Amino acid sequence: SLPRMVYPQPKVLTPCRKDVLVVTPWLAPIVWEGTFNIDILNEQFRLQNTTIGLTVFAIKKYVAFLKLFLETAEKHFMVGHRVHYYVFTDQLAAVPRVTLGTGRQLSVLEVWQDVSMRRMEMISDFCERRFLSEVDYLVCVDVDMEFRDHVGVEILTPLFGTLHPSFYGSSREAFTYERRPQSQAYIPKDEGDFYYMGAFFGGSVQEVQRLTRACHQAMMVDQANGIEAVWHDESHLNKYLLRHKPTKVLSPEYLWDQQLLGWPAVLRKLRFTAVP
Amino acid sequence: FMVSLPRMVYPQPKVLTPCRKDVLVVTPWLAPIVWEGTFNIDILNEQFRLQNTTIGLTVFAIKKYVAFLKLFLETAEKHFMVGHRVHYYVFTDQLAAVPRVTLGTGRQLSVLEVGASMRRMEMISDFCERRFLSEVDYLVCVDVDMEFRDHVGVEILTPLFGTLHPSFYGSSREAFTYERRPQSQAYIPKDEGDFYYMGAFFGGSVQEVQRLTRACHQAMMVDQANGIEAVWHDESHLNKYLLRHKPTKVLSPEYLWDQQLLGWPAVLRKLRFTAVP
Ligand SMILES: O=c1ccn([C@@H]2O[C@H](COP(=O)(O)OP(=O)(O)O)[C@@H](O)[C@H]2O)c(=O)[nH]1
Ligand SMILES: [Mn+2]
Repeated sequence: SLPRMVYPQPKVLTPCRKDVLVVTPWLAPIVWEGTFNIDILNEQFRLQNTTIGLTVFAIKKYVAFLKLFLETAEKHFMVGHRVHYYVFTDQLAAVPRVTLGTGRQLSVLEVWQDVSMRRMEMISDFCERRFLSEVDYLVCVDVDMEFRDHVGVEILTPLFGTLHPSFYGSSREAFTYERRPQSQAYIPKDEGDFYYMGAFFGGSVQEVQRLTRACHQAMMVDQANGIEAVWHDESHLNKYLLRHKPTKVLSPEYLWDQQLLGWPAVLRKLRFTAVP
Repeated sequence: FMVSLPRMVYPQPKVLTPCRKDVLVVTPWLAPIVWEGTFNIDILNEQFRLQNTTIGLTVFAIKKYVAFLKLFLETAEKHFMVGHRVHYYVFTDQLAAVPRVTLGTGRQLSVLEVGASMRRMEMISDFCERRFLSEVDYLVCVDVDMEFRDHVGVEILTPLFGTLHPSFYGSSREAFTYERRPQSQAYIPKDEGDFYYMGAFFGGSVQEVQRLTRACHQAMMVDQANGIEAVWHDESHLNKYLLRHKPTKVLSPEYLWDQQLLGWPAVLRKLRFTAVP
């Protein structure tokens, strides 16, 4: 039960965004600026005392991206809510000392085909080991990125994927799905909804555990059949979200590369961008 | 429940092509507003079939209102959840006056024998415990003096839903007929409110509905002890409940219409469930 709140009335005959699609054929919202009242969403999620887990892999040279990642996350990611950062790394001492706000904590987790399966294997394994006990939602991203604007509770849902910024306006036959029938990730040209990027996905811990476990099993079958998918775990992620439809989809606002694509008018905010 | 779909053939959705240009299709709290053109029913049907879902439909037909049953059931057989398992529940004082109707495969009807204001909320709540929790997955609760004219399907199913009143979908919150006296449990001040929902069409999961109808009943009880009656009875208490507990779906006026009073505007691409004249 929410309390008395003061906010503008939503008008039935005034569309929120006229230049984009805001809901999927399976009735999952597509998150664009102007589709959500953040204050109503903040209060709904505060009233459940929501904790958000955020995972990143920072191994080898990739430890150098952490300072800017964590500093910008403190400015922009789930501000006002409880956050638990999880850092998979081989270099404990290289993790930068970062001042974290109230309700925010960090755990370090000290850990070619092994490399390719690592991400899906390690998220799924740690779901049983730690995540189911410690957080309500899991958010998995790349570390070579920086927050520049709001990324909050509007993304939270049982299961989500994010549109690849290079393909959001492309037709299905042009998507770089795995196209060989001998692979478990196979998607023919008369199938497919969107091309989801492997750099940003999430959901409830249970649904993330299911997705990541499933992708790992399919990868192992591929290895057994002597085949390797064209874009590795990203191919398997797309095959998964085809058959198990996400309950939200995030716009390319949430994954951008300004060097490659600039700042078109269709993006009102550039929230989470690649570091060159 | 996240189900696993088979290979399916259908047109690709387009990110840069708006869904409807004329209507709001998603609430400020990211709940879909269900208009025609927002959903692909092929995909949704398979999702819900893979769950083996049973839908319960409640109607109250007490005294004279029993005359409305024949038309309601015949049209429901043609339009309500066709292809899925349905369990009709008829609350009536006259079991024998229930018309003989032929039901399709996976469709059944039980009569709930009850005696002749706070009635509907309490009785729905009570029979959740007695029958509904074991027998169905979803509960859909409607007025009997109605007919089905077009498709009403799994697109409405969600943990909690309300339907926009046909008279108020284009009104400002000040014009909504909420209970306005602070003394009532149903009280809503002029600067509050998202929509005005009609008491003739609501539902959701059995657990969420059991909770809604339970809370509304005890809220009416408190009012009764203060010697007050809400302006629109159970509908007033329903609106108070849905302002503070946001629905996970909102059904458009397509799902509750009155053509005699309101005609047929352009923004309505279908009339699915309509009042009897
Ligand atoms: O004597 C009555 C009074 C009403 N009802 C039920 O209560 C609902 C609401 O009553 P009504 O339709 O008269 O209210 P309205 O929305 O038309 O103002 C009806 O649809 C019936 O299902 C009934 O069965 N018998
Ligand atoms: Mn009625």
